[PDB]
Amino acid sequence: SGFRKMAFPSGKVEGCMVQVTCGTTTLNGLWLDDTVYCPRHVICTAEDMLNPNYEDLLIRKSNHSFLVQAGNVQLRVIGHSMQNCLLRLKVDTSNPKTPKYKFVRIQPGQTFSVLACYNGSPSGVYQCAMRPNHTIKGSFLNGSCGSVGFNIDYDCVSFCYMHHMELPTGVHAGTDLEGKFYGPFVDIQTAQAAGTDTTITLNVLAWLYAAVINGDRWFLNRFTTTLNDFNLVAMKYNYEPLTQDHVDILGPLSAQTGIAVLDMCAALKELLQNGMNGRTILGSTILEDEFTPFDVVRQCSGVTFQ
Amino acid sequence: SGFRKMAFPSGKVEGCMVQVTCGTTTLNGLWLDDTVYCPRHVICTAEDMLNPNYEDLLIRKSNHSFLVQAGNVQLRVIGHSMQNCLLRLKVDTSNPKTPKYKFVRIQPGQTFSVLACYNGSPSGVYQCAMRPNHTIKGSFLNGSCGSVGFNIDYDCVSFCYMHHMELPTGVHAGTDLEGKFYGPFVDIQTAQAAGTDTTITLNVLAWLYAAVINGDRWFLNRFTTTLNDFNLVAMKYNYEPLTQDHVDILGPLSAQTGIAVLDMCAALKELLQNGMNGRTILGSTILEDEFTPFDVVRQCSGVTFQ
Ligand SMILES: O=C[C@H](Cc1cnc[nH]1)NC[C@@H]1C[C@H]2CCCC[C@@H]2CN1C(=O)c1ccc(Br)cc1
Ligand SMILES: O=C[C@H](Cc1cnc[nH]1)NC[C@@H]1C[C@H]2CCCC[C@@H]2CN1C(=O)c1ccc(Br)cc1
Repeated sequence: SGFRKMAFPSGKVEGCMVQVTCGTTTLNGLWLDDTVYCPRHVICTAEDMLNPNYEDLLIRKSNHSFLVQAGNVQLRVIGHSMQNCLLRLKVDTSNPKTPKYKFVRIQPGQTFSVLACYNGSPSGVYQCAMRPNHTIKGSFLNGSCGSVGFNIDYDCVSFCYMHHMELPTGVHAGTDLEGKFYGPFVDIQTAQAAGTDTTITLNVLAWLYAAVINGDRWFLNRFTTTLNDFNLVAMKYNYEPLTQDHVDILGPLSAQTGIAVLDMCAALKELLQNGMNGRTILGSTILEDEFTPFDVVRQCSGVTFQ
Repeated sequence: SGFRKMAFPSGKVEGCMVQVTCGTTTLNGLWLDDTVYCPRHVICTAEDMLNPNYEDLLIRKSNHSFLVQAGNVQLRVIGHSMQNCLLRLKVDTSNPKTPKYKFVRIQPGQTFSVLACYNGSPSGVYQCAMRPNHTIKGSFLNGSCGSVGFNIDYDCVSFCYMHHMELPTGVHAGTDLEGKFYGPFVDIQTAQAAGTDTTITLNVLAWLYAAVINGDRWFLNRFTTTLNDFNLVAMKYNYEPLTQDHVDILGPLSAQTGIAVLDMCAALKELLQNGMNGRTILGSTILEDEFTPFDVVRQCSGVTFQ
């Protein structure tokens, strides 16, 4: 019992973290097999990053330019290409740690685990969600670039994020491990803003189900809604419309509580229109959206305590 | 920027996690050197556990009774003994992933990372606090026994907790790695309650400092307080007495933000009295007491925004 945002255990990813230096700039890299990936902006000076031409800047650098450290040990760089925003550095040694893995591009509303690093040295692990505006509300300082986000299924790590930058709001942006940004964001030090964000409805519902399972039933009503009419309402309040797939993903929490998905939708519609005063849910005034249907199912499982 | 619950990288601990079976019971063990530690209650049948004498239960058993596995591999047990709550099973192999480690008894108010496992397999890591009433608000399911709690400094893992049971209220109880329970609990399947909990005042103040460091200030005021008039308010809201030793500890954060400890108490005293007016601090609507000063310093920048 008990509800906690959890991170996947970070050990398999820790064995791939390395340090990468080009000039006076150091940041982290991900060493899989005989390749190290890092953000390409590592090759930029303060003047370059304003308006960089990365093919131009890359053609200047040589394998030497890059110092790659795995602990104390030095790693000869024997090659360099560039994929989108990322550098692919071939190195003289193949990482004996490297885990069964894959690169997956995460979807808005999904969660993952971030291993915050500094100077190739892991500092901590935290939970996260990809926002619908394609940023994350992470925790990162200068030096964090190249830190990665991931999920583990079985023994296989699905890498989904590499950190590149902080926006002026104080949120974070980066890429998938094929270097293609989440969002409109570019790797240039220039005013860029987070777009208007949306609440993740799927996760708010899962939370309402957690709340019911977690000893609470005050929000619930007998009012009837269609998916359509719920969705019109969700949007005027900046909630994600609920898709058909979302209805399905909530199926198990519906069976467990016997509150039909649409009825929980009618619950949430009442909360958006009327507010929730002076009432709390799971001890929170506001609605939580970064806890997933999956998280709620796992933690509750498996008996009906009642 | 940002602020998050944030656990230590779990890798060093993941390489010590094993499975211990006695009869039809499976739980987790901690493998250091030649030694595996798990909860002693692994011996117990259903009848035994209501009113169990553990010295007798153990005297009947042999090294053969206990199956320990590390991954696929079997580890032969060649010794066994009871230290307090936990068994020490000696095995014919020395864990080559053994990290520099030590064993510490954690003090109410401090935090640690929990590496939740099932069948010797790590599934999640999250941060917890030892509550003043000596019970942790964790997230554990059946099978999670033997999962441990820990902090890391440099190389060294300080293990502070091993999980034994969930109380009726849904909170969790366990021991240290000497096997002495935290709190008044015993290892028998009977309902046990904890004492009345208290909010950790030192931690709330560190968390308020964290908010300010991240640029959030609405709750500050020009007021100040005496320490004593502040403590007079703590007691009303069931917060813990603040002491001068506790005040000293906030000295670094006070300097960084330029907000005197006694002024932050005024801020808090106002919050407790007037509430929040549907506002949030670091995205929470409730005053957060499971971040230590150390937790704040480690994760926040050493310079303030503005
Ligand atoms: O790890 C790097 C950080 C990550 C971070 C910091 N806080 C949260 N996350 N990001 C580096 C930033 C942004 C990046 C944007 C694209 C072009 C290159 C810049 C480069 N950065 C520097 O601040 C920057 C780098 C070098 C000089 Br000399 C002057 C300025
Ligand atoms: O992993 C173990 C769990 C941990 C947990 C479960 N939910 C959250 N955390 N705790 C084991 C419990 C409590 C323990 C108390 C001391 C004596 C032995 C019991 C044994 N347990 C069983 O429920 C129990 C086990 C076997 C039989 Br057959 C009947 C009852």
